[PDB]
Amino acid sequence: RIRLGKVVPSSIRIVLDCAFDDLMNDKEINSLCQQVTRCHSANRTALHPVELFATNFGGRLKTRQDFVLKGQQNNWKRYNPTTKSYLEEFESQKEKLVYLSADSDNTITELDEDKIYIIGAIVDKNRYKNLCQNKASEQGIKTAKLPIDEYIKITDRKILTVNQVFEILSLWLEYRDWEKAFMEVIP
Ligand SMILES: Nc1ncnc2c1ncn2[C@@H]1O[C@H](CSCC[C@H](N)C(=O)O)[C@@H](O)[C@H]1O
Repeated sequence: RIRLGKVVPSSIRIVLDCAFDDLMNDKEINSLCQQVTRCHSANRTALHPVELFATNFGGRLKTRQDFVLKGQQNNWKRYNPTTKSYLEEFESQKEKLVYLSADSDNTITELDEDKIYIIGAIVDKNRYKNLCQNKASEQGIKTAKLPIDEYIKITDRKILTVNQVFEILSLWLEYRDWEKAFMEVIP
């Protein structure tokens, strides 16, 4: 892949909600930890890097990260891990939260520079359907699914990994085209 033109940072914040640590087995934590690393990698070489957050960060995920990266995570730029929930962290900007979920009635068509998009930091193979839709609804924040299913058909394999969703959002900032973004992340 070659990226075209000068890097211009984006104002979009992207949150990896890491509040589902207790729902995962150790292999799922390790898989997720590596998915977190890919998000940063995708962000680091993005044409429009976002401010990346990791909320409710701690527990086994944190331990696994330090064990694999041996401190490297501290040197990461546009990276903000915090023990705070995204609700605490963005108390003032609550109306700007959008929780991405495959279970949403809404569909995301365009990313707004003023908005804060949340990705549920969980590997569950979609075993916990509605987990994220339910959490967000009950908090009173908006949800939206990705406008795939003009792209993927049969059937409910429309549920992507954490880094795939991030990689797709990032490329959308680059290409402003959904299908292209899908084509490079999901070939
Ligand atoms: N098609 C899609 N549209 C929007 N967000 C999606 C998506 N597929 C995955 N995601 C995001 O990636 C995360 C990991 S997939 C985990 C699915 C989990 N059962 C849930 O209830 O959300 C999800 O929390 C969701 O934020």
